[PDB]
Amino acid sequence: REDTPAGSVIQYSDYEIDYSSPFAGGVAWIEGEYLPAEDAKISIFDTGFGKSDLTYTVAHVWHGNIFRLGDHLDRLLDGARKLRLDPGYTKDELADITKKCVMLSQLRESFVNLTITRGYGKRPGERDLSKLTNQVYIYAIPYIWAFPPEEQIFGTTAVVPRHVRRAGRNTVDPTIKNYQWGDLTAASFEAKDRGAGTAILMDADNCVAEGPGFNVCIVKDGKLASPSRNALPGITRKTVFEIAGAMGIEAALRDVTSHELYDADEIMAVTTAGGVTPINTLDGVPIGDGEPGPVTVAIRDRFWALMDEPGPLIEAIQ
Amino acid sequence: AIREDTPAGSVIQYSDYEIDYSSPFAGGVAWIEGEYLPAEDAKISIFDTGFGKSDLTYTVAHVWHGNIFRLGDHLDRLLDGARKLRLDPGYTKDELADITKKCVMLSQLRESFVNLTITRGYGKRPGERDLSKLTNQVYIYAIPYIWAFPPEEQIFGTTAVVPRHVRRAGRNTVDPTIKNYQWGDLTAASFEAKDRGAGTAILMDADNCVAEGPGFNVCIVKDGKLASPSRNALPGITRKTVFEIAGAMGIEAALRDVTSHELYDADEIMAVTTAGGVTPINTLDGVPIGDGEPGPVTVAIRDRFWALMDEPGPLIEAIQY
Amino acid sequence: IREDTPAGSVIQYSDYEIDYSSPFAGGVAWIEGEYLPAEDAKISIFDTGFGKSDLTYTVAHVWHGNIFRLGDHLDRLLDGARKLRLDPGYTKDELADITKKCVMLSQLRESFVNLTITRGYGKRPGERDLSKLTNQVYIYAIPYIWAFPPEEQIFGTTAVVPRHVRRAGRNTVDPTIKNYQWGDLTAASFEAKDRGAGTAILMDADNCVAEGPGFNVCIVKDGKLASPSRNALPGITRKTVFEIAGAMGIEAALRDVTSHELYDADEIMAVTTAGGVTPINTLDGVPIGDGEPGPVTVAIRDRFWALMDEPGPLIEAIQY
Amino acid sequence: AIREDTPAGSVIQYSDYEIDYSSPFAGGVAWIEGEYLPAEDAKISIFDTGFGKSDLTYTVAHVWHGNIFRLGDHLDRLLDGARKLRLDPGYTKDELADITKKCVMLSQLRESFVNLTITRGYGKRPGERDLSKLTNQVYIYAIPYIWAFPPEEQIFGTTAVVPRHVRRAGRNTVDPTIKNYQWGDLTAASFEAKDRGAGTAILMDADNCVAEGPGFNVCIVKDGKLASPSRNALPGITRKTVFEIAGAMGIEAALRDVTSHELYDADEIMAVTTAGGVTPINTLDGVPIGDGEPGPVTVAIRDRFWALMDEPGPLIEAIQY
Repeated sequence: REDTPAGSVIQYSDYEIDYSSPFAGGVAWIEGEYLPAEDAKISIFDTGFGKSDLTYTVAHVWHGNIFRLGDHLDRLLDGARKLRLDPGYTKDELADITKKCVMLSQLRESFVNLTITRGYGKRPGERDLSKLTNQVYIYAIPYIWAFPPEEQIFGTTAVVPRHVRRAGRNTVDPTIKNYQWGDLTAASFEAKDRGAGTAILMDADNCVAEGPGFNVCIVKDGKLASPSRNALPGITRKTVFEIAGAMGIEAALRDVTSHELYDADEIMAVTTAGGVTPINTLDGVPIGDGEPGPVTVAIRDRFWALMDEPGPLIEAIQ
Repeated sequence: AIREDTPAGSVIQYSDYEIDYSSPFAGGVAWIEGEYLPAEDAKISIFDTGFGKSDLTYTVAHVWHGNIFRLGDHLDRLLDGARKLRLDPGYTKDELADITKKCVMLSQLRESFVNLTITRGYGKRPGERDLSKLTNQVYIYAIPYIWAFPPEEQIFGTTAVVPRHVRRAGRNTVDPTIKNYQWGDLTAASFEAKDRGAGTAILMDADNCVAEGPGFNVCIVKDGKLASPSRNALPGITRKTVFEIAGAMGIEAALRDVTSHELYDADEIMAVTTAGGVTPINTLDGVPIGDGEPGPVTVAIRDRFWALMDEPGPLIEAIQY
Repeated sequence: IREDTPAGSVIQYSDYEIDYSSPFAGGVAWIEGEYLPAEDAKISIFDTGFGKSDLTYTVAHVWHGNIFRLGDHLDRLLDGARKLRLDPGYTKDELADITKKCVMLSQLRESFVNLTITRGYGKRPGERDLSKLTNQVYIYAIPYIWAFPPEEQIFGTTAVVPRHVRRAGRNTVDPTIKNYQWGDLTAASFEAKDRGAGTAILMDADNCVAEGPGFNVCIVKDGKLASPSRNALPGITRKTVFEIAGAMGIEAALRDVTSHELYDADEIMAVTTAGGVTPINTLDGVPIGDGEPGPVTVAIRDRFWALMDEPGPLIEAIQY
Repeated sequence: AIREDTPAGSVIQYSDYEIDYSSPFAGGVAWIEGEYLPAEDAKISIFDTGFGKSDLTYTVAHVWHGNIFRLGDHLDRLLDGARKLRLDPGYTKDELADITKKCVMLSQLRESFVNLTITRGYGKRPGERDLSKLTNQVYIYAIPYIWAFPPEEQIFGTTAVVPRHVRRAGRNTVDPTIKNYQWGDLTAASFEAKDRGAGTAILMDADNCVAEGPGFNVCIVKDGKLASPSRNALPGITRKTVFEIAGAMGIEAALRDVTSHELYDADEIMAVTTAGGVTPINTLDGVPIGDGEPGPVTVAIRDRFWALMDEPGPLIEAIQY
């Protein structure tokens, strides 16, 4: 755990881990073996390294509840299929290994990763895709924040990069979650150099794409919009649209132009790693009053209440 | 296997020799977290952000008849990319040279694919957020020779398509001017080439200018002058060598935009990379270039390239086995 | 003027005689508030609609003496004018009245009708200050222009995806506002003609379908229709096609259509004011379906032509 | 109408002369369908596909102190672009030169903006579709001098922004390497620069490389070397002149990609164009370039460029009035 704002909707669990188990605090599952995370190593010759030839997903565990594991496995497996990767495990088999990683970890708040790689052959530097055995790697480790708890509650700041744009769907395709962060990293660097929390990247046509590890939603005239084309089909975004529909807020996946981002009444980053993050400022200009907007507060607070409501989560049997 | 067939009497012949397999380094070495290891033992932390974020750069050098080719030039390119990415190898050029050559020496390979990678690395604990807290890692390996195109295709040529569905990432995205493992577009291009029954793909950039192929630079010949893309392409050391050879032969060679029209109107196309050298491209979208057979400039430059690997000079250093 | 159309096809010109005693007979232009015979129609070389192509326009057709969806065209024309910061200085109902008088005076029952709004010119040639330019409205009704010959409307045309050209994106020369800036379209048409094809289907920056030289592209896949949403003119023919599809129980979506989905389509059609709905039989020489007009394309095209003879809100008969 | 204020003692000064208005050509001449007309009277067919399709190319030459600048180069670039578009002017270079110089003479203007346009034209029928059936048209005019930037800004400099919402059309769309009237992107950029209270816009291409501005090339100076975009930009005659001027001063000048990083980090930025020459850019996105005053290479190149309008030589030719 770490500090969250007092009385805010984000609070870690009160519990102590039994460290007599060497799995305590973090677990990896690799080449069919459960390992302490600090022991988790892969072949340097996995073409998931050499070619970043792989897809992944991340799911969070909050108050011992893993959130939308099924929706996560469905997007993982659909992406795997598109890349011609084969986990060699069923959805239900991967669910049980994931859940057992969390259980061994004893973590009630956990960042959880499933990665499917093209893998390695019998020989180092085997090139025939046909001779490479695809690898599944899973791990469960302490909760990770794209933005700190206090920014979740009080908001962060963004810039649109001067020097970077998002890779297009016809290049390094962002519609399949991948580890190819060349643009996303350069954009994070540009945001830190300019003293800003994060970056919102544009596509080739000056429509919003996404940010380094999150989707973007804007609110204008009480209506929500998130980019349809050059962005990951996020599960936090999916959750946010379900929330909005329940609240009677119109929510469209469509092209959001550069004009629309700069003219927004609210902007938010949505992601598995910390949920809903208000963006108070864009290029050093406040959005609305420069404090988290009211649709972003309502959806963020609703998001975190979901994590204690039996329904679309499952308690880890710790 | 330390060897495979090459066309009999061609300019491509592996070395005749025997590896002493009592040594456990025999046939492949990796240098990981300061330790020499048999290639097959070689593992990195899954929490290296060179995996999780492909936050790294690298170079590939080849060894042919016991000679490492242009190691100086590959360490210059590697460390300049590393500096642009704000990576620090924590080793000097001269130190990385010695560690590379000891990998080859220990492997006993006379023909070798050599990789130097520099990753952003990991922190004290897994998924460290703060970049300032990640320790950059360098990995080096020397394994048996890898061919971007088979020996047979080096001599008889390959075929190529321009993808219907794919383009090269631009320098303002995942920047191709810094060697990287971010191959999403290159893997896609390769699949589309394979589905279309072709040897390979030649990717266009956003402006319908030639970029490069999956693991190689493209050079064209038109009316006896040679050209290769300047923008959305790795500054290849093979391409640098090709330009030097053209220059010596009195052939004009230019780094400039090659338009889609220029690719399609070319008298010769060739692929050039460390991993196999100079590959003639006979056809493009099922239309013969020249006569459908390797071009005269391609052949002369390729044969000179392979002659370079046996000539005492500044481009090669003999591994002291 | 009229043209051979296939015998018994849904496309037939009117049978009628023009009175060539009137100098307006066969083609009218409305320029600087004066009605002229098409052939006398001239604009200042110094109109920045020329030297900058700083303008928007629309095209409506007249078929069997009925002008089709003039209100929709005026709405799109004026919506674009406002986004280019142009002022026609005439209301919708005024332009509607001028347009209908152009056709009446032409006596054409089958007509290509242009409305252009340019930034215009100042008191001097070469005026710099955009604010000192008087915006111009130009309107003509001339004989019917075919984006594809009547024969091709009935029996289909052939398409290529250009090797050398892409559609200008919405952040450059914006295709979502009808314009005369055809550099890409003209390039794409030359490449199609050089490759012996009927026309070109252009991609955008991301390998999504944009549109063709003067038309929207619709695909059919597994009985469902789709048409690009981003780098494409919001076509009024496309709009009719969607309305028809809806009434037929055919699902129809404005969305991204990938290069994949174009090459894998069960049907491809072009849709434009200048000739309606054209089957695309072949793409880069490969048959689409059986290489003859697809079933959904035929049903929708034949419906589209029937709309031009049915009393109702989409047509208005010209009072000759 | 024929002169406006220039800064006193500046290198930019209009000529002292009186025009005889007993000529109907005095102060503006157009040549349209083989007839000389007063500018005021110059009209084209609304059915010219140079209008309805902007299917055309053109060039602009300036006259200064009764001298027309590089008319030969302008005719070469015009005719090259017309052949690329499969336009045929129906006149030779020397015939176009004779008519151009005769427009300037009938104008009586010593300072003049001179436009040659070649259009695809019209057929016998309004709205002919077959390009084979269209008669290519030539339109030439000579009107009073036109300033992309006012004289004051030529001497004391202007301010630029990079657009937030607009990019230059690439060479594979509406090609900027062939001078054209298709200003959709450039007009939107000017409107964004005006809304942002800035002198002008410098547009980027798809790869975040500098393209050009609305009606001008961009040059940057860095560590005393000059660079100007090679790809998505008109090969400008002013830029050509600046590069010749740069070389005669011992300043290195490259046509190459200028990244977004190079533009923002420039020691000097200048706009170069036929309509007013070399304009210093003092500020980019409100950030001063150098000391926020015209740069030393900018000033030296500009002052030399205006001296070229008086020196007898191959760059200028006296109009016989």
